[PDB]
Amino acid sequence: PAWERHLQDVTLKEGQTCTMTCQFSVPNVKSEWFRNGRVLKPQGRVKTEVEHKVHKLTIADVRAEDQGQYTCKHEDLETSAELRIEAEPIQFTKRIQNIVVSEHQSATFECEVSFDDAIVTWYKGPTELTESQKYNFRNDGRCHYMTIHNVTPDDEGVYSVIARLEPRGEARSTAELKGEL
Repeated sequence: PAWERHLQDVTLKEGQTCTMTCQFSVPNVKSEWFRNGRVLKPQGRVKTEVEHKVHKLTIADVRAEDQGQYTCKHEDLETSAELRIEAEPIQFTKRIQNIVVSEHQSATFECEVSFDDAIVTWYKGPTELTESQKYNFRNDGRCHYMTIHNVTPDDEGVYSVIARLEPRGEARSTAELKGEL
């Protein structure tokens, strides 16, 4: 009975899944996991696992709120390390892109972001777009949408999107619309 590999230190940032690991001298024997000295209960955002000799914790999409000491135990024998994670700028994993659409039709702007509890807001030049029989919005968790109904000569111009949460580098991207003849 001994840890053959201690818990490893992990540097990351918000908006990423984190797995943290160690290894015991005995196959599949379950460990007691802890964080900030508290019992690390597997509950949706937090998970823990055991293998044929390794032991695991996974935080599905880390928050800066999840940083600190993590610990893994087996009766008398324990190991511990730190998770270090900054507030990154909330940014796009796909980014919005330019569109060419014929005037009778619709134009579907689309993007996707780093982190699961994100909010989105849509724009044309300085003006924010409200849902007004012309600009239609949807979310699919990490993914965001703006459908524009009709693409007139006036509907051309710079559009933008804002990805936003708490005040962590609120990222912004643009895309120009074009009318097809």
